[PDB]
Amino acid sequence: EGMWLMQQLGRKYAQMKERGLKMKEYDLYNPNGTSLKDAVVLFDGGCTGEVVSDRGLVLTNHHCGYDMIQAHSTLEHNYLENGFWAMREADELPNKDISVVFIDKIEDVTDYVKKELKAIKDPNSMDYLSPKYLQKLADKKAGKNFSAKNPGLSVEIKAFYGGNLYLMFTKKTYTDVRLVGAPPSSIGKFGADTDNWIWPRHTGDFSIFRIYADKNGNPAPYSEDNVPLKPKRFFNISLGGVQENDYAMIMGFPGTTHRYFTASEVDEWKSIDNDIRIRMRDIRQGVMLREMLADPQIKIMYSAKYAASQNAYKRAIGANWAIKTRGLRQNKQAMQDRLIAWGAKQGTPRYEEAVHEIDATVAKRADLRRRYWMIEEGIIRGIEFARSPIPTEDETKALQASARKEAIDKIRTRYSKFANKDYSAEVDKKVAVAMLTEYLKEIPYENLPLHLRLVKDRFAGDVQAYVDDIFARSVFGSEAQFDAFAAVPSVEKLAEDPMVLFASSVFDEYRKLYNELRPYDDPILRAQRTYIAGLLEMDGDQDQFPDANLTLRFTYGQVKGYSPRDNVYYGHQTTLDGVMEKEDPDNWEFVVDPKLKAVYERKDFGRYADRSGRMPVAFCATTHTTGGNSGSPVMNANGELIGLNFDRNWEGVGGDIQYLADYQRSIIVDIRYVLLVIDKVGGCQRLLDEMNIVP
Amino acid sequence: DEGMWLMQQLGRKYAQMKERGLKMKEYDLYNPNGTSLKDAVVLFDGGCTGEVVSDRGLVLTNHHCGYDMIQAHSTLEHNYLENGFWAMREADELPNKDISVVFIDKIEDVTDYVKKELKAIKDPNSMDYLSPKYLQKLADKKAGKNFSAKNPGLSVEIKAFYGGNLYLMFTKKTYTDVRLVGAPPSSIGKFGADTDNWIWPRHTGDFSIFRIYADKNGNPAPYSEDNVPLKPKRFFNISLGGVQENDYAMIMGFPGTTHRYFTASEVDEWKSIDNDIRIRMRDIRQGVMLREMLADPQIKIMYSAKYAASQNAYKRAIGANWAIKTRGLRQNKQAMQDRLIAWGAKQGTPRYEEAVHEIDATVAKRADLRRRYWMIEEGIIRGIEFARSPIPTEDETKALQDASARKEAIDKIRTRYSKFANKDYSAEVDKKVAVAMLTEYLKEIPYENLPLHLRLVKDRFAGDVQAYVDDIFARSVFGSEAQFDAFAAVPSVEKLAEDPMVLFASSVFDEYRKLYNELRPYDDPILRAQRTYIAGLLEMDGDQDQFPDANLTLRFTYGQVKGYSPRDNVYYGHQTTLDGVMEKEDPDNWEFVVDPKLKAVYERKDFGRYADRSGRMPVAFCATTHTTGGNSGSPVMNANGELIGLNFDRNWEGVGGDIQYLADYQRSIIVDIRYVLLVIDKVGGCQRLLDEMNIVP
Ligand SMILES: Cc1nc[nH]c1CN1CCc2ccccc2C1
Ligand SMILES: Cc1nc[nH]c1CN1CCc2ccccc2C1
Ligand SMILES: [Cl-]
Ligand SMILES: [Cl-]
Ligand SMILES: [Cl-]
Repeated sequence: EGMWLMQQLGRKYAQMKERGLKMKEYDLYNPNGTSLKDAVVLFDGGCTGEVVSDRGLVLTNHHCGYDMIQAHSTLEHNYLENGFWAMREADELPNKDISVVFIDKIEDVTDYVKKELKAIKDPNSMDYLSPKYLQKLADKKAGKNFSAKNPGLSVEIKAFYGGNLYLMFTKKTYTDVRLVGAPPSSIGKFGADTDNWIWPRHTGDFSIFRIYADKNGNPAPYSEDNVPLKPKRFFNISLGGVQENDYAMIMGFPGTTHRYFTASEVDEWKSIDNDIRIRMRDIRQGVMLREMLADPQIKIMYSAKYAASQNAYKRAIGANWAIKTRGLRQNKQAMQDRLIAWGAKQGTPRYEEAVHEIDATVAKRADLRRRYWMIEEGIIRGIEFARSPIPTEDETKALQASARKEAIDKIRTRYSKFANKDYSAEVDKKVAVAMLTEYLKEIPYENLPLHLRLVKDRFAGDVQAYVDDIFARSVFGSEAQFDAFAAVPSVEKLAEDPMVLFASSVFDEYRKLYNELRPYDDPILRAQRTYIAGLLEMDGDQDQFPDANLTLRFTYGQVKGYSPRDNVYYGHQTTLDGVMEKEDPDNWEFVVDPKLKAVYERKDFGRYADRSGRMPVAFCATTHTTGGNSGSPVMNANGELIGLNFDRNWEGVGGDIQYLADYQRSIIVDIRYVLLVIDKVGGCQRLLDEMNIVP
Repeated sequence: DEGMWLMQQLGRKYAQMKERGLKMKEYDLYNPNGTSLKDAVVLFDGGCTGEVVSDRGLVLTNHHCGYDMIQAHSTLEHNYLENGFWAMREADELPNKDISVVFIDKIEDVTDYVKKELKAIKDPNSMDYLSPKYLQKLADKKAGKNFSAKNPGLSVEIKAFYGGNLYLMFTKKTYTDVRLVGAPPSSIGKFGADTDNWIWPRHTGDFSIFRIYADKNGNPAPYSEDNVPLKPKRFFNISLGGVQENDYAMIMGFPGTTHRYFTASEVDEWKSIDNDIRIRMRDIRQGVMLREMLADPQIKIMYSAKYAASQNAYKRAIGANWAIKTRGLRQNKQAMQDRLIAWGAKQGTPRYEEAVHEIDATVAKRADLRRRYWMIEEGIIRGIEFARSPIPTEDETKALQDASARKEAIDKIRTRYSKFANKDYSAEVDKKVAVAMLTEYLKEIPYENLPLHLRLVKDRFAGDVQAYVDDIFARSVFGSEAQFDAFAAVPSVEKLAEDPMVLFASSVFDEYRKLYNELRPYDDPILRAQRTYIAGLLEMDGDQDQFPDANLTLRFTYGQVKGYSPRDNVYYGHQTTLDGVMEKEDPDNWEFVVDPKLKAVYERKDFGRYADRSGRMPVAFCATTHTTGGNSGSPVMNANGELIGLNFDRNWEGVGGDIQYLADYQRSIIVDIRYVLLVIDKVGGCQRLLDEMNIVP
């Protein structure tokens, strides 16, 4: 059910031990010693990773290492499609702008922060949540020259439970993290977009890196003189596998949750955020799909844009399914009613007053928030020519010195970025006509961005004519129209350009809405501090976890499948046989690697197959995870590595507001499948040899 | 494998059935010399199966079986198709024109009689042994002079089984006054609609209720207001005990066709020609139709039924090809024929191997012709609507070329033109479909094999299919209403003889018939070799574990209530519930709308004695019985012979079951009788139907 603070391990230990945990408490998390927590890293600022050897070998997801694999790929050595397997440490590829963060120490600094906050004076100050203010307190507690006296170490204070608890983290950051291994994309991203958020899952979502450091194991930027880090702790790999009901636990960095949403915030999330994103993306994707299906060249140009739009579209459908079917609104309503009844009995009205302030703030901002989501989904991300070039103040104050050519060169660079090899003006006009037709039906004339008033005023409500006129008369409507402008440029031409005016007025409205909506965040945040304080005072902090905030957490549960719908059961484990069932040679998403297909046919599974001779691929668990948990180590009752978390099923996206015991599952790549791929596909025996594999 | 057994085979199967759970006495299920459960089974409306469930001739069958009757009685004032129908008294039950119910009164093995008559052979290659005309002459000879007049209501029929190695004579009793009694709303009767066709899990209450009427003595009689409900020889008791995983279940019914004795070469032909062509051509046709329906709401209305009709056999072919690819169907037929060949070689009889060789050689010989036939049938005959545009008859052309019968010829041509270009026909949609279909057809069929008019694509239009199709509509008398009316005002035979649409329609139908004529001779050598092939299989492995192919005759099948795993890590259980209907509810999708009375029954848990032990309301179950088309509406029985459900479908994974039964995938999809009784009771409120049934606790 929860995403627990490391401090909460003491209070959860007896429940974990009854559920199957076998390791000693301090072997998992020791606040003043070495523990398993010391083998967990925040990988590249978003993902989780884990150290799996005494030479700093790190495992994370393939989608986590995707950018590094792509940056080292060329036409001659396409690592993204073929996989990468460094046969010696010297062949491991350095990565620019990478980092791994270890959580060296964690301390409760609540009383210290609350004492410092007493000097504020202004009761409505937001300093209690300010990263700048909390950094000043972190620095004061750690000392003037902390990072100079403790190289590689840094401090950070974060707020938890809406400002009712504060923790100081002592972090050790390494920036020389080299690419060691990766399966082909056919394995690393087998399901590709079709199987995103899907269980059963057959994706070998892993990649391998290595942390390098100076001669003393201290952090150091990339240098050819750097040596592999010898860490104080690494995970042992288990080859014992998993069974239904086995205890499983994860450590990682879940990003965000909204477990303390009021019922009014759940209604707002459904009726505004989700319904608008669903409606607008369905229109956009429908036009894009029609055009991609009709022209093979349009499919090539728009495939990535279509897939990117689909990600949050699918998430919103999953979230709305939970709101409709799992009683999310009703459960938040019962939580707040129970606090209100308890507050009335204790004679303290501040809790009911805080819930009232959140409801009133939500109700007040409804029209503005609807307008913001409509323009953001409908135009800002919906229409490509909304991001067409807008001449800067220095560019207009250059066209009207011979630096007219410099301004034109900068405008041309932005025009070529907008109208690139993947941009179709015809596809964009079709998308804009459908998107604007919906936007104009939903937003009244008086709330429209200034240029969109021309649809009714100048074009007699003809959206197609308004869009045609933008491209026909704009200097960014075609290459020939831009070149005619670039030969005889004038500020008068740019100031009256229909595309520039559209882009300017839609971005003006988008910013004006953002500015009007920003003040509504603070009364909700302040009321949440009081709301969560009451929930904690009423029921305690030993069943009510703090919202995720990109900090180290543990979660535990069992390896267990679930029933998605009447008469259908999805088991706890997928197999290599399931990859072969999904093979479609003429569908790029479901192509199967020839070496992997050969391994399956010859049953060359070695020590990685289960007791029945079947090769495991992935498993699912009742652990509570979210975005940020990608690459998290999944542990046995003994703390041994049994897999890597890589996804969550769509039925569990609602889990960020309310954990769903009968539907929500973490989707995990089995460590036996990771080793089978390293061994039989990569042939990288040295990686297997440096790991500590337990029978 | 697990089969469709002849009623005669019950004796030799009984011990296996009893070990599997059967509790009833053999002769209570089927007795050739007296009343048995077989007497409560009917062939409903010439295709479906039905069952008698009361001493007043009440009959249950599927909703899709009674669909046409429910539709024929529906008006804007009383829409029975949409709202359901529930006659509150026998006098309110609606008669149906052109309906029938057939009872299988007697079944007799007449193999020796037919084989003796066949010895009067004037030609060894004679196909009389399979001729319905010849076999009817033998049935009439055995039954007697004027049997029909001496026994009003009874008729006799002889059918061939096992490719002509076994013959049975059926004495049938036919009733034609069968009245509509009850039907749930279409939202229950066809809940999944086309989306859930061939799908398990299934949540459809696929049932309808009729009543057999007869004269005062229970003898068949056409509709008359003086007709009285039939008191039957036997009826099914209804069980409210339900089903559990692994329970014994059995069915009786009329499976239509199977191909259990296909050679491996016939399996390859079915996959590589029949299925691959139907899949490829229908995917092209459906793709164009879908794009046009999605772009225009009026095109969606006009083409929805045509699109759904094309999808039925398309989905079946995909399901059939999945079994051929994954279940080793070709290999299993190959092993069957190799085993017979080895046994034939040891017996000193080469005729079995010679028969398999004749089938393979015939299949190989007809390959190019069969490919051309399926290409034109799927690609043009079915694929392009203007292929069925009007073609002036010989007498119509004669009438146009010095009498007042010219207006008569134009009125008949106009009637056919208005039927082709009806309210659901779009010439623009048809031109788009034709351009895609012809492009594929022209790529597959070389110039020398093309229908005559299609040679104009290369010869006159420089390979431009779009221009050839545009020219057909621009210049044809049937290209638009205005073009037809201009023809009808000044009609000439010269205009019709050069019409590009008439020439297209004529030449594609000419090629279709020429191909059919050249392919027909190949059927008989295969049929004759199959008689020898199946005779050998029967002599080798016995008439014990291999059943005769389905041929629309009464058969029984048995198995267990059991789910299955469709793919890695996925399990479908044996039973669906009312909770599954509620999960699928979509008010703005006509296929998944939920009846308000049914939704209220679910919310109030007003399930009475119909819910299972855990308080859940069952809807449907699946079983390992071996069924096919023709088994719609079949009674599903308990170990005690009590009615536990009605068969209504089969999962797509089991369509390969017509060639080879698939124990781990194939399942009969059955509506639970508890859900039928719940709908009659809580949705229809038709208590008199419950009261006339014999319900066992
Ligand atoms: C609940 C629902 N409504 C329309 N479609 C569906 C099923 N969706 C639900 C949302 C989703 C997201 C990612 C991947 C698959 C799916 C399946
Ligand atoms: C095996 C297969 N090949 C393409 N699609 C599929 C999946 N199934 C699943 C859906 C379905 C329903 C009825 C008939 C056939 C099928 C096809
Ligand atoms: Cl370390
Ligand atoms: Cl012989
Ligand atoms: Cl099987």
